[PDB]
Amino acid sequence: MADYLISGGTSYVPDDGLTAQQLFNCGDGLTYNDFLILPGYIDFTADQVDLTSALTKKITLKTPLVSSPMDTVTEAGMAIAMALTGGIGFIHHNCTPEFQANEVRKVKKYYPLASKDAKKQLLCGAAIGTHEDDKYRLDLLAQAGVDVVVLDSSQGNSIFQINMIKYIKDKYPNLQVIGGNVVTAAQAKNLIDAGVDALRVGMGSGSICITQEVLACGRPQATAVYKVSEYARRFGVPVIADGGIQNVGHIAKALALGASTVMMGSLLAATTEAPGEYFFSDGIRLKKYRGMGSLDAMIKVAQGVSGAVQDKGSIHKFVPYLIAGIQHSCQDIGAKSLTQVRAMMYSGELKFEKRTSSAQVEGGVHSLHSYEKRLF
Amino acid sequence: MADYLISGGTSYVPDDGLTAQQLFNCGDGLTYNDFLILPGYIDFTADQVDLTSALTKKITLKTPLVSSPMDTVTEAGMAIAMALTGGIGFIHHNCTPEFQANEVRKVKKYYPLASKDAKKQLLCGAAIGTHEDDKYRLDLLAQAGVDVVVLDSSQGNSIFQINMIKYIKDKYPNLQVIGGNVVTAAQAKNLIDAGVDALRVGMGSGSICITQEVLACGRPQATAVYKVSEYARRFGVPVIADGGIQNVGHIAKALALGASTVMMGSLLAATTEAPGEYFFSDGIRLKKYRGMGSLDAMIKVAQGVSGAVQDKGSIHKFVPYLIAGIQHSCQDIGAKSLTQVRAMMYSGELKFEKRTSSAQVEGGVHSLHSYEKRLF
Amino acid sequence: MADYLISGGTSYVPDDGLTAQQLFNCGDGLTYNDFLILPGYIDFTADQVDLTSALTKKITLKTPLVSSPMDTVTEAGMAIAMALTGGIGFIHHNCTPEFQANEVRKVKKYYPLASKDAKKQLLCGAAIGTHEDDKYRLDLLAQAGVDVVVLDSSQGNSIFQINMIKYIKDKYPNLQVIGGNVVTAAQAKNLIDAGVDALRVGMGSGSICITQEVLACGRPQATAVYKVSEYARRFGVPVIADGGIQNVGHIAKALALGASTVMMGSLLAATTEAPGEYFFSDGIRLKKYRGMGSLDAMIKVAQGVSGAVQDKGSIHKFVPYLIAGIQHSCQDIGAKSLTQVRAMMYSGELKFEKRTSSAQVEGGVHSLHSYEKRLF
Amino acid sequence: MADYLISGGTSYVPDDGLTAQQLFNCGDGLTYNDFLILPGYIDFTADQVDLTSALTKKITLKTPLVSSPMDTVTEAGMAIAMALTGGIGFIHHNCTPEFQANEVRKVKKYYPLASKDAKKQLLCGAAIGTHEDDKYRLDLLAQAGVDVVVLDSSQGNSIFQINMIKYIKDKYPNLQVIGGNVVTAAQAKNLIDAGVDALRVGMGSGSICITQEVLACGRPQATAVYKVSEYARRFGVPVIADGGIQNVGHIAKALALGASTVMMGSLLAATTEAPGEYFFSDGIRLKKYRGMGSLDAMIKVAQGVSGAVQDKGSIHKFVPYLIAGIQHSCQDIGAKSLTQVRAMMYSGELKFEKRTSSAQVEGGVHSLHSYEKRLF
Amino acid sequence: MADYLISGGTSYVPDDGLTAQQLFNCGDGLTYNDFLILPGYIDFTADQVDLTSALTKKITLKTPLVSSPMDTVTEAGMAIAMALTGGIGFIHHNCTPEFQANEVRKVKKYYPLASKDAKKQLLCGAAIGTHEDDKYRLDLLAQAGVDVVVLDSSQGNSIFQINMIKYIKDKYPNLQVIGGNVVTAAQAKNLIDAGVDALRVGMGSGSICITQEVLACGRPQATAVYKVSEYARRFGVPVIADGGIQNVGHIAKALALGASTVMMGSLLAATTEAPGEYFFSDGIRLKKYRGMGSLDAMIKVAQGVSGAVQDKGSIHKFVPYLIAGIQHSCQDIGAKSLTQVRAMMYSGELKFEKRTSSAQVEGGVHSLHSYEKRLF
Ligand SMILES: O=c1[nH]cnc2c1ncn2[C@@H]1O[C@H](COP(=O)(O)O)[C@@H](O)[C@H]1O
Ligand SMILES: O=c1[nH]cnc2c1ncn2[C@@H]1O[C@H](COP(=O)(O)O)[C@@H](O)[C@H]1O
Ligand SMILES: O=c1[nH]cnc2c1ncn2[C@@H]1O[C@H](COP(=O)(O)O)[C@@H](O)[C@H]1O
Ligand SMILES: O=c1[nH]cnc2c1ncn2[C@@H]1O[C@H](COP(=O)(O)O)[C@@H](O)[C@H]1O
Ligand SMILES: O=c1[nH]cnc2c1ncn2[C@@H]1O[C@H](COP(=O)(O)O)[C@@H](O)[C@H]1O
Repeated sequence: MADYLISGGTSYVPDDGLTAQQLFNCGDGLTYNDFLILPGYIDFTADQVDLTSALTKKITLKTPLVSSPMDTVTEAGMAIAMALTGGIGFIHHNCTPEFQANEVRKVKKYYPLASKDAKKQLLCGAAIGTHEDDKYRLDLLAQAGVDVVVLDSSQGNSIFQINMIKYIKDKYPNLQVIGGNVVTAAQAKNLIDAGVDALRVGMGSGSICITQEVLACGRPQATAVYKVSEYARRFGVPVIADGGIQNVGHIAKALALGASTVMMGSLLAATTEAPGEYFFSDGIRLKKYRGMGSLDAMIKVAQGVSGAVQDKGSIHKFVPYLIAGIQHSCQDIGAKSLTQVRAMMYSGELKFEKRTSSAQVEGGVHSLHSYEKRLF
Repeated sequence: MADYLISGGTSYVPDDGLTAQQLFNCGDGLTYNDFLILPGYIDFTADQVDLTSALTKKITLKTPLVSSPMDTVTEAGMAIAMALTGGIGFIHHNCTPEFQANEVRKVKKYYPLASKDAKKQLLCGAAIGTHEDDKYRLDLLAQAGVDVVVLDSSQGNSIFQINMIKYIKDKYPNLQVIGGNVVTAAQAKNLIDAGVDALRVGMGSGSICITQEVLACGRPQATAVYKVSEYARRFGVPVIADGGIQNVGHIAKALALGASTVMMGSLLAATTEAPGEYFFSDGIRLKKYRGMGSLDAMIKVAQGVSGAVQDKGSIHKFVPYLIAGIQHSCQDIGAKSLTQVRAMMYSGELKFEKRTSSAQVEGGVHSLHSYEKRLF
Repeated sequence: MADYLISGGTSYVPDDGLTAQQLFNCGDGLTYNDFLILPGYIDFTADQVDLTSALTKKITLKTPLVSSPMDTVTEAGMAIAMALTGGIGFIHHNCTPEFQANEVRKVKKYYPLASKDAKKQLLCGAAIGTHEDDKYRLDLLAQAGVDVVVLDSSQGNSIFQINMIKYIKDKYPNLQVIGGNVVTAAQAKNLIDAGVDALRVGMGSGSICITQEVLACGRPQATAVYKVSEYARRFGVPVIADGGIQNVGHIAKALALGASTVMMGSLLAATTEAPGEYFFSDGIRLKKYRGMGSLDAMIKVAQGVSGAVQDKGSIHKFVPYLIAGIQHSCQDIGAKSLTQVRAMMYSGELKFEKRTSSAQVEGGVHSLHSYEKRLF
Repeated sequence: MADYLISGGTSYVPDDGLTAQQLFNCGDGLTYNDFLILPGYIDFTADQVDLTSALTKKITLKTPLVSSPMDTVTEAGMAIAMALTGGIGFIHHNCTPEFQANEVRKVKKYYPLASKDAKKQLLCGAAIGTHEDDKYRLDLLAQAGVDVVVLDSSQGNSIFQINMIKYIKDKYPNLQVIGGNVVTAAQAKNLIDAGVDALRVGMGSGSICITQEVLACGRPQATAVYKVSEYARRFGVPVIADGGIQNVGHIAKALALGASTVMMGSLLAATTEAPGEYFFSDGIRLKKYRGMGSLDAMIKVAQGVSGAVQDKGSIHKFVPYLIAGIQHSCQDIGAKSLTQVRAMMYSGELKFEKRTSSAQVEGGVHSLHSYEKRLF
Repeated sequence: MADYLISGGTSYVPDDGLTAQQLFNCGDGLTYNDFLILPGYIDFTADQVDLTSALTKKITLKTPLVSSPMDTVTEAGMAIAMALTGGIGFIHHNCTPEFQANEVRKVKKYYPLASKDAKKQLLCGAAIGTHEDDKYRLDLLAQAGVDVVVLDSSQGNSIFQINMIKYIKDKYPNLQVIGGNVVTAAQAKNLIDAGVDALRVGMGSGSICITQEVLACGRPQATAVYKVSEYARRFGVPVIADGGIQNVGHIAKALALGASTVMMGSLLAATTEAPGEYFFSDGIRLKKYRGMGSLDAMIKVAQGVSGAVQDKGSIHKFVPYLIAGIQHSCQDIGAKSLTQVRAMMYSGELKFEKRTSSAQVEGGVHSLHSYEKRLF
């Protein structure tokens, strides 16, 4: 009868809010702090939220948390410790190729959901450049048995990177490539048609990044993630959001805008497994953290600063906190998996809301004298 | 003749400003500080402004000021002292059920407009969770004679809370329930159809709240109050605005956007009747005030911080100041009652105006070296 | 309790449609056939709809139907017969002043609601031009005892008509003037500030009018009526909609857009009381009907054509049909009086809807071979 | 005091309507029948409206009415009779060059405002093509003493016409050229920079024109006149509106949109001075009138039809009717000259209003059985 | 076949972002920090980016970096040192005319791309006012052999500056003039029609400028550069962006919005070649830098402040850093020259994106305790 025959059994669900297509096609460029996700319906607890995410077209991870190929973020210690907690690590290329191959064979010769391949060894990634001298680095890393390579450049739509991708896709046919950095859909077109397996989205949004203030180029991070994800889902290519991630909420928004995995350099810096040693400044324990374009890491123009960030403990205590935060955020969204989050987003069911500056002020902590924030 | 026959006796009234439907349907999310109310016509003094507001569908209060169920806001002292000044108090559930039932029978076994029931006892409320173990807490509070229960959760549209509401509405048919927290109209649909008697509007806008910065979810408070109030007036269900209230102007804007009562945790914290004891920090007398999701009040994710706020004296001196502020704001609006304020708002007679950031700068205090603000 | 305290007793009333301010401020120029009125609530029968309308600032009629000062519409027969049925008649000036004064004293020396003055004589109007020779015509009509004069010109915002209005308002202080024709608000400003008592709205919308196709000037009739009525209600000045009226629905739309009375030349032509004699053409009984600017009624440029329209019987059988049609249209609107219609329109309660061309096709008669329409 | 010191003496003038910049920048393409001019203030009679208009940058006419270079519109009879009534005539080029030079010396060897040069001879124009064989025609017309040449082509932005303009502007330095046809501003840029003295606006809007229905190109006439006039006033170049003119109102709208003179082929066809002879069809006296692109006037593609139009008498009786119509339309606009009309239009003082289809129906003649229209 | 015949060989290029016409015609006024440039395709290294830019209509520079005529920015040391690195220097007029002529002959009597004239001497510029006493200064500078003069005023659209330009363009026919300051297109019209050779864009955007906070006039800098450049390219007149430049990214955005050269006062102040001497304040080596309207540099109203800025070393080490930054920014844009940057911008190929305030926060450095930024 008429309880089913009118609308086909689906309930009313009063329309309130904006979809992702109605929000990011206004022409205005939004970052992570400029919007928020409207909540929905819960019929499940937070611990049964599946976090299975695809790194590349054939590599599948158990947590959507990858780590950045920087000289003060990841080496083989972080490549082990991110893999054991579900993610993957990318070992930087600010070193000799023998050293980087040593780090890749150090992680490869090494926990319930530990992201391991068919030979029961830990997954690893490594960064290479697009210069002709890096083909020897690629050969020496592929002899070490690297599973995925990322082509590290701040501007990914070059002829050099397209020729390097077409070199890898026939010299090493079982090796996965990650192209980047891209922020528009035309760059995603030029790299997907070259045969890339994943994209790396974000230019000018890093915490150690002065590309927008020296080279005047890039775009805001949330709009970048949405515009490259909406193009890259046409061909079945995952993207990787790097830059702009400051907390768990930015990770949840990046995963809800279409990014399959999230790359973190500063939120994972000054951890126990990050390379370097601790020191003190104004009575605060903190580890050094510099960008790859900074002149302390290289006429040379600097695209990075050389700073420091406070200690965050160990990473087997920090990554499960990020896991539980993403699970509680997917509970408040109302979806049992990240695939369901993105499926609700592209179908128009998952809705958003733009946020002004004084509504960003109330979104944090206000109206207090002094607070003692303990995340975990 | 033509002085009456043209427009039916109603005057010209030049159209200037935006109605609430024209302001909160622009897609952009506004908070309390992003707009202001345009004034009207006065033919009445401020002392004859009636402040009668409905808490639930059958509980009627004399002042639109309810107090928050937090462990550093309300216990039976605040539940007495908010009831005697016209409002009501909600006793927190961060304790054993025998302790909470003791506080409810302490306020129940206890001034011209003192909000009292048919047995001339003081009105009281109590918070319960939605877990199965809280049915025993509900039974032990209903034996103490609680008049209204609020189902305390940061996300109110769950199957657990709907089953708890359908459990209360047939086991205790004369007990009023308050569902929350809701921010959209679909959640108000799922809770009103479950049989709720009032709603509790606001997610991510508290002063001790980091839900938007960890779980990436919620919406700005003023848009939330308007969108849930405009849906909940279709069924005769009052809503309760909590979060974001910093002063008397936010209370007046929340009551003008459709909220029947306003819930305050931080503006009533560090009062004399609030639980805890005073201490000093940098020569400032202040009382501790933490959120319910903070790890000092509970892998566990934290949705709250643990801070402190300065002393505000007693509450029989502070709530009449809020009463006089709401009355003077309803005088400048031009309405003799809050029902007339909301009736002017939904009819399009009461008009609003959006406010930029530098017009928020001029709205406060500027152009001075140092000022000594004394509210009361 | 909460059934009254939320919205002040006023019901929900789901918002659907456009107000008159939202419809006629789109920039596009609408006529009578380009929109329609959305219906409302009925708690009254059609026979108790009061049709009291103000002609000028001191003349009050019982029906909102005045008749046009044309040489084939009104003489003293129509000035009697429109007055006896509630309206008023305006006697044309296409004659010698002694003849027009004879017609005014013929109607003045002449039924339940018969529109009569303090001396129990029938109300009458007369048209004069703005030339200096028409002051003698004005004196000879005011000796006959005319109650209201209309200053007949297709363009009312001239220095000649303003000087004539300032001549009448001090030589004849108890004589009501009607200025016109006006279509914009600036012309209404220049004539109301001159001291006019009513306006006459419409330029280029008559059925015998080629002003828009020769002099390229005017505006559509419904937008003209709304824009002059919304300005003229600021000063308590009624307006008169002439031109474009083809049926009862155009009269109802003109009265709902702010016009106090409606002037009809072609819908009242070829009546029994209209001057002239009948003849036949293709076996159809029809009376001649020409405009005042036509060269058969006057290098001279023609602003009118000289046509003919079919017989409509007597006018004591035709005006009560218009009365019953306006009453049934005010019943479907939901207002017991025209003052209530305009009060609902300016308050935003009475709503409109724009209508496309194929929705104008379905609004009439379609899908039939041949029909026999009998209005009365 | 404050009657002058507030607004500088200028009155209020309530803003109502759209300017020409707000009307023709909506993206939608409007013709003459899609809009109308809003009236203003009169302090002058119609007979003192000055109609002085500039044909080219140095030729000044007394009436803004030029006549079209077509083989059934103008020869030396029309070139005499349009010049004597204030305008100018353009003699067609559908003939041998000796014949066209004979017609130019026939008009040159020939009344209060008769448009005559320094030698007291009548002004004349002649059309030439852009082919290389037409340089001999240009030489044979300049020996006859032609005052202005129009370069007749349906598409004026060619390299052929630009080379012909640069040929005339140095071989004949005192000869005025008129380029066309142009409809966009880029074509006006390419022809004004070539050194043209006037433009000829309109492509696809003639009554005998099927360019839009065969070659799919052009634009609506009113938008074309506005967009080329607003560009050509930057350099002091008049434009000439041809095509789409059906009555006096289209001439008044074309002069109010920025055109200095108006070119008419069909409204001046079947006059006594037009070439050809009369005949009868269905008892109607009418003269043949074909376009220049029609195959009866020439694989050849046809851009014209070969029709006929009814007799309009003599042209010394018809052009003063157009003069009086333009003067009465400039009276209802409120400007004493065409320069004042265009100055009010570009300043935003003269306002317009868009017109729907059913408001085009009421703008003509409706609601009649049959009418006898006599224009003059 | 169909790989070429569909779209003419040009690739798909998915449309994403806003053009400069779609960004700066929204009505809202944008500065340099309110937008950013979307990147494109690279097929070239950064060192082969040509930086040839036109100062005036006949002076051509090798780097788009000119220096400001201020008393603490440029004298003959800076006029030498900016010319040797490719740019040009403008010597201030806050001195006697003999002193300024001495500085011009000091630079004129003085490295691979060194911007030198036909006599192999260094290019130089000098500022003059618009007063009548400055004609003697102009004569004494033209005897020294100045190549270009800038008419220094904060408001360039005066009768004084137009008469001075018409004085220079006939007394000194081979001398190039630069008019300014202009921000709108009407001022560019009044100065280009006076015969100016270059424009100087910017009013109220200097770092030492309080014109917008005292005289309430000007416009934001990026919108000013775009609106004057889009008008001045119609006549082949370069413009000069001064004010608002803080880093290399502002120079790249100014060159991408249509400015041919960029003028810098504060970014070149406290260099070794800037006039003045160093001192210390709070242990920081810094040189004094005041505006020309400041009362320390002159009832007189002040349009400037008198501050100081930190040391930047030498300018043969600083200008090649700006060169390499502009080259890397033109690499990320995807154009091999500044002419190609502006050609991609006006064709709609080069696209932009608006940037919010919290996306300006992420564009710089965030999420760090303290950083050590080393640009070069
Ligand atoms: O030196 C640099 N200049 C510009 N971007 C960088 C640099 N170093 C790292 N990045 C990017 O910034 C990301 C990490 O930044 P985060 O947001 O602070 O974690 C990395 O994934 C890179 O994509
Ligand atoms: O720990 C928490 N996490 C998130 N929201 C909270 C928490 N504790 C209290 N709240 C909410 O914040 C309100 C009071 O916040 P206030 O605006 O600072 O008064 C309460 O009514 C609750 O709805
Ligand atoms: O000759 C004319 N030219 C232009 N308008 C006219 C003329 N004669 C009458 N009118 C107007 O047209 C109205 C009647 O036209 P109707 O709409 O056909 O009834 C009169 O009230 C006048 O305002
Ligand atoms: O054969 C033709 N094909 C297309 N346009 C024509 C042709 N002949 C004349 N025209 C144009 O149409 C105008 C006259 O058309 P009218 O509007 O009917 O007067 C002339 O001024 C020409 O610009
Ligand atoms: O005193 C002043 N008042 C207003 N503008 C000034 C003044 N002095 C210099 N300027 C302008 O500011 C520019 C340099 O400012 P900067 O952006 O701080 O480099 C110069 O090119 C001038 O156009």
